[PDB]
Amino acid sequence: MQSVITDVTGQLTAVQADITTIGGAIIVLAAVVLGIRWIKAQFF
Amino acid sequence: MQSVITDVTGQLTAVQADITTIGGAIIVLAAVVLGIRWIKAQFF
Amino acid sequence: MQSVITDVTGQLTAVQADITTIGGAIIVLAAVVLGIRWIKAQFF
Amino acid sequence: MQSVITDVTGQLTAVQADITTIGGAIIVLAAVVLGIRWIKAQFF
Amino acid sequence: MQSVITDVTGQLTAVQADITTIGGAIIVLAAVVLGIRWIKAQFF
Amino acid sequence: MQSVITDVTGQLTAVQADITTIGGAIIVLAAVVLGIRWIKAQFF
Amino acid sequence: MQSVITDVTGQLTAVQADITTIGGAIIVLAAVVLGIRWIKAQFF
Amino acid sequence: MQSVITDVTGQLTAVQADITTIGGAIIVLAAVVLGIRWIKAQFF
Amino acid sequence: MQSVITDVTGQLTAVQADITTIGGAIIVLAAVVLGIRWIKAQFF
Amino acid sequence: MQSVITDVTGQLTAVQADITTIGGAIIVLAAVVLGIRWIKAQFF
Amino acid sequence: MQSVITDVTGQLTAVQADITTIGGAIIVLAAVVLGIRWIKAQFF
Amino acid sequence: MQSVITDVTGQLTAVQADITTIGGAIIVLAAVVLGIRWIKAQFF
Amino acid sequence: MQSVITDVTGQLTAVQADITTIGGAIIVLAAVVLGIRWIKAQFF
Amino acid sequence: MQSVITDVTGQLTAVQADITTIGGAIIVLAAVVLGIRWIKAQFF
Amino acid sequence: MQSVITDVTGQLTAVQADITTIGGAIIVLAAVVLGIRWIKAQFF
Amino acid sequence: MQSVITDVTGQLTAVQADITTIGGAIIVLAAVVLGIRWIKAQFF
Amino acid sequence: MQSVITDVTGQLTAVQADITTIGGAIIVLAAVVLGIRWIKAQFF
Amino acid sequence: MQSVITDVTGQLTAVQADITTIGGAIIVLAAVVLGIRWIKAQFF
Amino acid sequence: MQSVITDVTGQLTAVQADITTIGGAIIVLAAVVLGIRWIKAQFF
Amino acid sequence: MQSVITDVTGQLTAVQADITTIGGAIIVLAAVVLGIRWIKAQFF
Amino acid sequence: MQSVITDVTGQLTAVQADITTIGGAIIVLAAVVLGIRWIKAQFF
Amino acid sequence: MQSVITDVTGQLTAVQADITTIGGAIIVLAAVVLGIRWIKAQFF
Amino acid sequence: MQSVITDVTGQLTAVQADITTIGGAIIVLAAVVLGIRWIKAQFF
Amino acid sequence: MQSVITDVTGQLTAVQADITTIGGAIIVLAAVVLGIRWIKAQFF
Amino acid sequence: MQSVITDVTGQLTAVQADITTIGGAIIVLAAVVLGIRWIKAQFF
Amino acid sequence: MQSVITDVTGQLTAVQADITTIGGAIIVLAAVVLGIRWIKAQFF
Amino acid sequence: MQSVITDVTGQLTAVQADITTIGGAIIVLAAVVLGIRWIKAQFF
Amino acid sequence: MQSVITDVTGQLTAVQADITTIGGAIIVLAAVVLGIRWIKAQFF
Amino acid sequence: MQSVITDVTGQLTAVQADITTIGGAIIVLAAVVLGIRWIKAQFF
Amino acid sequence: MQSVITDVTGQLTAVQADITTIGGAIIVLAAVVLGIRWIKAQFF
Amino acid sequence: MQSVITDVTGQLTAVQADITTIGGAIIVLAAVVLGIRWIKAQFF
Amino acid sequence: MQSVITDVTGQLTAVQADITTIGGAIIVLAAVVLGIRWIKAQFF
Amino acid sequence: MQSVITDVTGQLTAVQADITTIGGAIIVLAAVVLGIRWIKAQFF
Amino acid sequence: MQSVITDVTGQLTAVQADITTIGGAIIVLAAVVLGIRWIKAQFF
Amino acid sequence: MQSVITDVTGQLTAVQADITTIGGAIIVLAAVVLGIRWIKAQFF
Repeated sequence: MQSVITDVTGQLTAVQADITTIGGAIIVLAAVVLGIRWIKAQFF
Repeated sequence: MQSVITDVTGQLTAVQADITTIGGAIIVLAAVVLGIRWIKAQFF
Repeated sequence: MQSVITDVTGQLTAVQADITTIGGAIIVLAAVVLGIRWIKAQFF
Repeated sequence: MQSVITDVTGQLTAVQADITTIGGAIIVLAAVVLGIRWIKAQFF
Repeated sequence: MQSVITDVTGQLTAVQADITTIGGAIIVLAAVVLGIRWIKAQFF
Repeated sequence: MQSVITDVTGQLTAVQADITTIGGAIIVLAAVVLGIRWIKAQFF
Repeated sequence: MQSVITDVTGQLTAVQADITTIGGAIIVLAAVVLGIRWIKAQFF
Repeated sequence: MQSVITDVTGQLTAVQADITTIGGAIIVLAAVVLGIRWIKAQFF
Repeated sequence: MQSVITDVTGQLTAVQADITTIGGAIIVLAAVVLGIRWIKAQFF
Repeated sequence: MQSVITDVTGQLTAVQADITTIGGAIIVLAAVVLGIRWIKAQFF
Repeated sequence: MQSVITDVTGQLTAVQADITTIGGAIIVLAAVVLGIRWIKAQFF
Repeated sequence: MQSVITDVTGQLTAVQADITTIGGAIIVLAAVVLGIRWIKAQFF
Repeated sequence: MQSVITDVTGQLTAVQADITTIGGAIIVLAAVVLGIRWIKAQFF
Repeated sequence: MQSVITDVTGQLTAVQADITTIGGAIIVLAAVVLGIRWIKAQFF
Repeated sequence: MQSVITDVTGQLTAVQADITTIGGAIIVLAAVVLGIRWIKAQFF
Repeated sequence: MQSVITDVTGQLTAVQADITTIGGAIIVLAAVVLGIRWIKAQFF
Repeated sequence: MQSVITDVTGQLTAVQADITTIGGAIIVLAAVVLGIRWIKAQFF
Repeated sequence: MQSVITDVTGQLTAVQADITTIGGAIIVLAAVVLGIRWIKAQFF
Repeated sequence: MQSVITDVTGQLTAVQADITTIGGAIIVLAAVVLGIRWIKAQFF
Repeated sequence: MQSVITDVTGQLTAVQADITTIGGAIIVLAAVVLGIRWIKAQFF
Repeated sequence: MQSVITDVTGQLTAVQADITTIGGAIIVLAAVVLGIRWIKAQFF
Repeated sequence: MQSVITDVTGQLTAVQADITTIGGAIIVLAAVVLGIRWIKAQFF
Repeated sequence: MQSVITDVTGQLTAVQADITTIGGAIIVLAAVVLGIRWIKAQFF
Repeated sequence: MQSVITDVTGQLTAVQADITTIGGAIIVLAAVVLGIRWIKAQFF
Repeated sequence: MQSVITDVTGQLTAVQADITTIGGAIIVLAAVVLGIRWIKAQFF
Repeated sequence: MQSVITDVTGQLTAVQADITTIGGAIIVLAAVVLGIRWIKAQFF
Repeated sequence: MQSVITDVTGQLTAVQADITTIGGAIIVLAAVVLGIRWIKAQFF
Repeated sequence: MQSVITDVTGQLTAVQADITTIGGAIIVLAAVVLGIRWIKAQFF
Repeated sequence: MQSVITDVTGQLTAVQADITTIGGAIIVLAAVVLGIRWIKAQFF
Repeated sequence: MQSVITDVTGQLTAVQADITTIGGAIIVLAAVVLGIRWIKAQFF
Repeated sequence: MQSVITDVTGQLTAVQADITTIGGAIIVLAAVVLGIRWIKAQFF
Repeated sequence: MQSVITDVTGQLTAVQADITTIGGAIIVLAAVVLGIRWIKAQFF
Repeated sequence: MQSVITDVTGQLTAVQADITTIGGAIIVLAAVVLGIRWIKAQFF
Repeated sequence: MQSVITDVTGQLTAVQADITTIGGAIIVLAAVVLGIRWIKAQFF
Repeated sequence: MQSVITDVTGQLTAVQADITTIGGAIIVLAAVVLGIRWIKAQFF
């Protein structure tokens, strides 16, 4: 029934935010991996 | 009888929408898994 | 008698249409299960 | 659920500091590789 | 965790001293390359 | 006599409706067994 | 008689709700199996 | 009866918590697999 | 039951320590790969 | 279990010594590459 | 194992001699480049 | 007589409770078969 | 009679414990299949 | 009966040791795959 | 049974030697790749 | 089995000779690059 | 196989001649750069 | 008479032991089917 | 009678050995599937 | 009977040789994939 | 049967030649990449 | 089959000519870089 | 294909003219650096 | 009479051999289904 | 009777050949799937 | 019967050609991926 | 059938042209990267 | 399809202009590096 | 896109002015090095 | 009588052909299910 | 009767075409999955 | 019936366009990943 | 359906802008890496 | 989403300032390398 | 972050003083080279 659909959706969206919130958090690390590494280069 | 057929159909279609509505919801997550991950790459 | 045969047939065919009409309806769901799922893949 | 997201975040940030703290430490070496090497040049 | 960071640091600093200690040692050679060479000049 | 026949019929038909009315009711359960189960799959 | 039919129905519907109510409950587990598992992936 | 439904539910929810509680526990390992591995990279 | 959850957890945490203890051990090698290699550079 | 951890460690350390012992050996070559090359310079 | 280390060493040293033996050979050329060139100067 | 009917009923109902009481008891096993088995999966 | 019910129950519960006790025992194997396998990965 | 449970357990544990004993044995290979491979790298 | 374990082990160890014996053989090539290549450098 | 090991070795050694035989051949070119180039210098 | 070695050699030598043949050709230019330049000097 | 009952019982119990004794015997095979099969998996 | 039980057992055990003897035989193949396959990897 | 076991074995071993004989054959290809590829590298 | 083995071999060898024949062909390109590139160098 | 080999070769050679034809073309530029640059020198 | 070669050539030549046209232009400057400088000399 | 028993037995055994003789014959097919299928795997 | 057995066998063997003859045919495809695919790799 | 075998074969071979014909077609793309890519390199 | 093969081919070729047409387009960029860069050099 | 090719081209060309437009811009700097530097020389 | 080009240019020009502005500044020093030095000459 | 036997046979054989004729027809579908599916794989 | 056979066939073939017609349609998607994906690669 | 085939096709084609339309969209990102990255290079 | 396509596109484009917006931001750093570095050169 | 873009930018700019601030700092050293060195010249 | 910049600066300045302090020290030597040399002149 519709029950299944609108309700499988209510979650499918709700979980997105979770996924994306976790991705951002990880990226700040990439951003910092380039912090620690652009610097080494500058010397050599 | 026809009773069985047209009526087994009335549902078979009605349930599709449910299935598909749930699929879309999940895909937005895939779309976001590529949000969190294309970004990491950019650093390295 | 023939009564039995031609008349058991009149139904055997009439019920087919019902069976098949119900099968089509279900397949549109399979078709949609591949809608929701080919998409996830594309990300990863 | 949100459980997943805010909690995957609580770590994603917490780990950044670790990454960056390790990068700084390494850079002080680059800074010193230029200590030992600018000096050789001065002679020749 | 912090475990990673403060501990990746404990080394990053500890290794600096090594790098720099090795650089000084090499420079004393540059200093001596200018010993052997300023002298030749003086003749000509 | 005919008494027996037309009258055994008056029931044979009358009872059909009962049988079929009970079958439909049960099928809505099958329809729901596929509600609860197509969903689990989607996760894994 | 009709007795049989309308009354076999009164149950056939009443039991549906039970079946479906049990299915939903189980699905929330699938939904959580994808909670615990999408997360592992993110690391590797 | 309703007996079946509300009672199949009382469990379906109760078991979720179990599933999810087990998932979290496992993820902390993923989180640590990225502890042990981001570090190796930093050297090379 | 809860039995499953709190008990699947008692392990999920207990195994983390194992994973992480093994990661640290490996990293000390990375740390040493940079020992053997920063040195070669210094010559050339 | 702990079995995994303390025992994955017993090796992680044991292998370090191997790695480092091999690095030293190679460096003595760098040290000699600067033997053969500082000399050529002196002429020109 | 130790196997790796003491054995990676047995070579690291053995190859040094090769490197250095080749360097000496080349230097005798530098020594001779200064043979052919100090002489030209003397005229002018 | 009515004797037969109301009295065949007094039992037909009384025995239901027995049947159903036995069914519940068995289901708690199914519920536990999913306890022991969802867990294995989680590893692999 | 009730005899049947309360007594079919006395077993239905008694057997649960058996089922579940056997499930736990098996899971400790899954837990160990992940012991032997997370380790291989770490190398490659 | 309990017979089933305590006795299905007596094995479930007894077999664990077997599984784990086999896992350790395999891991020593992973440990050696990293023996043969870290070495190649060192050259290039 | 123990049969499985001690016997899965008898092989797990026996195969290690094979793996490692093959790794050594390959490394002698790395060792030689550095033979052919350190030499080219010396010219330029 | 041993089959794997002694036989993976029979090749690992056999291929070395090939690698090294190819390296020597290339080096004679380096040796000649210094033939063509030390000469130009002599003029200027 | 030997195939690789003796055949990588057949080229390594064949290409030498090419390299050296090209070097000689260039040197005749150095020889001429000293033709055009020793002459200017003679005037001043 | 009671003759029938207590005596039909004296057997009903006596035969149980037989049934159960035969079941255990068979299960040891299941236990061994998992011996021969968990092992194959480990390879692949 | 007991006849049934002790005698259904005499076989249930006797057949185990057969099952297990066949499992071992098959596993030696798994063991060899990992012979032929770990090797390919080593190249690439 | 034993018939089953010793005879399921007579094959389980006989088939091993087949499996392994096929694996060796394939590996000689890996060995050659490293023939064609180590060579390209040498140029660049 | 042996059928499988000797016949899986008849191919495993037959395909080697193909692989290797293709590798040689590619290498002649590497050999030529060093033709076009050693030359540029000579100018600068 | 041979199909693969002789045919992978038919290309491997055919592509060489392309590679080499492109290299020559580029070298004429090196040859000209030494045209434009030997000249500047002559002045100073 | 030939496509690659004759077409990589069509450019390799076309670009030469560019390189050489730029070299000539620069040389006229060298020619003029000797204009401005031979003159100063004449005084002193 | 005994007539019935010993004579119903004379057959019960005589027919076993038939059953078992037919089972063996079929199994050789299973054995061959694993012939045709282990092979496909090896490719992929 | 024996009739059943020796005659159920006459087929059980006769059908094997069919099964196996069909398996070989399919494998030649696997063998070719590795024809078309090892080749792609070689490029990249 | 033989019917099954020789006829399952008539196809197993017939389909090979199809598989292989499709593989060749794809490889010409790999061959071209190396067309477009070896070229970029040449510049840098 | 042949259907599969000749038709999988009709595409395999048709797609090549696409791949190659895209490669050429990209190379013109490499060709231009050497436009912008050979020029900088000329100054210094 | 062609779709891919002509359209991957429409960009490959369009991006060239971008690359080249950026190169010119940079070269004007080289041209100016020779502005600031030819001048210093003139003094000394 | 054009975006890249016109915008990489907007900078390439903007940076020129910087380069040249810095060159002029330095030259005034050359101009002054000839101030301090033409004067010494005049005495001697 | 024999009447029964030879005549029950005349059919038992006659019907076989029917069964088998229907089986072949179905298999051509399996053969085609592998047509449509081996193809998808080739892409991914 | 034959009725069954030739008529079960008339369908078995008729349905093939359907199966295969559906397979082709799906494959064009695989063909396009490789359209969208070979392209991404080209960039990176 | 044909019903199945022509109708499974009507979709198989209709879905292609969807797949391909999604692929193009993604590629424009690859095209832009090379926008952001060719640029960084130009500096260094 | 079209649903999938036009909607997978609506994102594929929307995400481009994101990718490109992030690339520009990074390039301004390259542009600045050449700020800090062209300057050092000017001294030496 | 835009989320990704404007936010990847907010950093890309923020990090520039860091890069450039570090470059200036280094240049003041170049400026001083010309302090210590123009002076030596003045003597000789 | 700013962290990087202000902190890369804190050093860039701190190191200047070092560079300059070393330059002064060297210049006092130039100053003395003119001490020892103006004197010789005075005689001749």
